[PDB]
Amino acid sequence: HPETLVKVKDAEDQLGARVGYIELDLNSGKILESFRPEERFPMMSTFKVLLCGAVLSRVDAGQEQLGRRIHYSQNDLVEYSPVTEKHLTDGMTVRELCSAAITMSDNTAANLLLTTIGGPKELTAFLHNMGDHVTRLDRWEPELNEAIPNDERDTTTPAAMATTLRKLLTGELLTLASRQQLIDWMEADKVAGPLLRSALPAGWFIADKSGAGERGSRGIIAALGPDGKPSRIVVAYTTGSQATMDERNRQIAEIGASLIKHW
Ligand SMILES: [Xe]
Ligand SMILES: [Xe]
Ligand SMILES: [Xe]
Repeated sequence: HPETLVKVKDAEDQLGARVGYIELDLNSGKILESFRPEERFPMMSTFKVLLCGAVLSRVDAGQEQLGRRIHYSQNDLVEYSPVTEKHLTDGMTVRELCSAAITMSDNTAANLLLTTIGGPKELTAFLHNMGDHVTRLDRWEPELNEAIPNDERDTTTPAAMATTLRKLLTGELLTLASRQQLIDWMEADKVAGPLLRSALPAGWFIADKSGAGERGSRGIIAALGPDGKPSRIVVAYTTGSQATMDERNRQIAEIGASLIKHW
């Protein structure tokens, strides 16, 4: 809706930075709203959903099992590992690692999962093979959050990310079981409280994944809808701002409010 696009424009002015935005109808795949749809933004932790999509694709092919247990060492633990730091002795299953990566944004969980698929290059190869020739992961946590201006590493475009997320959640790629699992993990996100969720009326469904990185990078991907069922995909990214986290949160929440208001 035009008023939502105005909020996005206002966010650009107030943050002093680019904002990319897409609204995508879940069923029809029609683009309902867009802004800088073909521009690149760092994915940050939003890549963790694509990562577990690749993992689930391997589970489908029998190349991976959700119950397989991975052990690791203190040396594997990078910054912000709230779940993995608690399981050096017992290890974690692949399912537990995806839950940690998506619901808590656990960085070590993401790196371990990357190792299972062969690293950033293979995540990118996975994306390429499902028809996203735009999105690219090049680095591991936490370096992938560097967000150097004009650097294309570890970036997506709002349009590429939106359509890929749609293909993962509803497309032909994953089995029904794996699509449900991916969405269930996203619905259980615990670290996107002040963003879109903050504008969400009671009874609405939301499954999401947020990200933040260097140089004012912030973003979120989401499938949401009223009446406990998703009906739309929303992607929003920003980078370049010197604004505090709180202001970036509030800008996304404000865009969120307009989306809901004019649903
Ligand atoms: Xe969904
Ligand atoms: Xe934003
Ligand atoms: Xe949003």
